[PDB]
Amino acid sequence: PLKVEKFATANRGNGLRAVTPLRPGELLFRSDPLAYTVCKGSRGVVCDRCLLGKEKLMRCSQCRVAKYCSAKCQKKAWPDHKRECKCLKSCKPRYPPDSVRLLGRVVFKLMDGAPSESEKLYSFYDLESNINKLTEDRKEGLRQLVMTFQHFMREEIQDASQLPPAFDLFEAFAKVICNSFTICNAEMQEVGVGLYPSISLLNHSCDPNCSIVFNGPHLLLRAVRDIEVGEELTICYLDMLMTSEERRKQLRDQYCFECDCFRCQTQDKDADMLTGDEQVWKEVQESLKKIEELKAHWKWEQVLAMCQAIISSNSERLPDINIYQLKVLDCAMDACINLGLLEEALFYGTRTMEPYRIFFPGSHPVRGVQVMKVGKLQLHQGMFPQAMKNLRLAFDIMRVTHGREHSLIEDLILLLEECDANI
Ligand SMILES: CCCOC(=O)N1CCN(C(=O)c2ccc3ccc(-c4ccc(C5(N)CC5)cc4)nc3c2)C[C@H]1C
Ligand SMILES: C[S@@+](CC[C@H](N)C(=O)[O-])C[C@H]1O[C@@H](n2cnc3c(N)ncnc32)[C@H](O)[C@@H]1O
Ligand SMILES: [Zn+2]
Ligand SMILES: [Zn+2]
Ligand SMILES: [Zn+2]
Repeated sequence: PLKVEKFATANRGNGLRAVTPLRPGELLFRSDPLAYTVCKGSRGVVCDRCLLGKEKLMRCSQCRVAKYCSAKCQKKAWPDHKRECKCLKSCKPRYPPDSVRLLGRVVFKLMDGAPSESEKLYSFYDLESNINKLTEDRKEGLRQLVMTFQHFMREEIQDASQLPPAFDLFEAFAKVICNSFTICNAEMQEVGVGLYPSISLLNHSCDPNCSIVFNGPHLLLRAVRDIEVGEELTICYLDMLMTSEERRKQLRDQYCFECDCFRCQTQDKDADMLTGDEQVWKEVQESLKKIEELKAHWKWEQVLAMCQAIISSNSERLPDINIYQLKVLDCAMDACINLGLLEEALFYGTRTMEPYRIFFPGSHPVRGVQVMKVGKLQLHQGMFPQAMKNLRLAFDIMRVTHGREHSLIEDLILLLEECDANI
């Protein structure tokens, strides 16, 4: 019995709205992908199937493109890789765009799969394509993707009857553009892209009453606010660490609407997150493009080197609430942890905390995970009372954002127990 339902909104397409009133932390919907794949950066770094990291993955000897956690995980993936394998074989060496791999998976799934649980509320067919709002520049890229797709699937897809009835690839890529989910791991790094057609009913709010979490490819939708009956459910499409001007551009370019929520109307927090000297945080914003790029490929030592040159720059420095400064910190903390530099990690981590509290209000899973990592590092260097309070704050957030159904909450429980026993 669903707590949520599909409904037609006055001015934002087809919405989700609560059938029963809801409490924060309440599980509202859960779903596996209609189709999904690994992102370009994490190819060969994570298992194609469960998206988990390992030092040595196996690989498909047919393709040699997809790689795997294990025999189990390679063989379970086979039924939805097998028509895709033939395509990237003969496309050796030219790996296709993520969106092109994703659409390939959709077409296979829609041709050869039983109807998916992912289309229960809303189907791929029903997805918004925002086509009467696309700019001529966006459309040019769309047909570039169509031809990219065509070349890419040529040995598996030749004609229209190898597709769904009246399937329009140009229309499909348009849907993909404004409905794709960036799948992130437990530690909150992007490890994939996927589609979840029922979850795509949720419209954006720059201050939402719902959130979504990824547990591998599995997505859980929870309420993060009190919700009453008939109220539309919202999620933030976007990184919390953006100014309203940055949200405006991204909402225009990717999702084709203007947002006139209260936070955009008042440039809420904009001034705070651009404190410090303009020239300085623009360099750092420029540099962050490489830094975030290196991170997308898990090149951790190269990440840390760049980050230190900013955080301990001889030249002028930025306040930690500067979002681009704050972002460097996040990248540096994650780098140290995956480099085993735990003291240096905690140091960046603890600095992020008061700014994170400000920019991730209520219960946000990015915060919960950060606070747990901070508690994790304090626990280990033996700082029990501070860690236990942090692991307790982390739990207060993640109970709302992750829940029993999410496995990371089970790990957080282990950490609470151990530190509490230590005390
Ligand atoms: C329906 C189509 C429109 O909806 C969407 O496209 N959505 C739904 C909302 N969704 C997020 O919830 C999202 C999902 C996965 C994440 C993974 C990592 C981090 C993340 C990790 C670290 C940081 C920082 N180091 C800066 C703090 C920031 C974010 N965020 C993530 C946030 C984005 C996208 C899936
Ligand atoms: C993932 S979908 C949300 C479901 C969509 N309304 C539908 O009917 O299929 C993204 C699209 O919904 C619309 N949308 C989403 N959030 C919005 C908002 N806050 N205001 C106006 N339109 C919005 C935009 O057309 C956007 O491209
Ligand atoms: Zn293969
Ligand atoms: Zn796996
Ligand atoms: Zn807004």
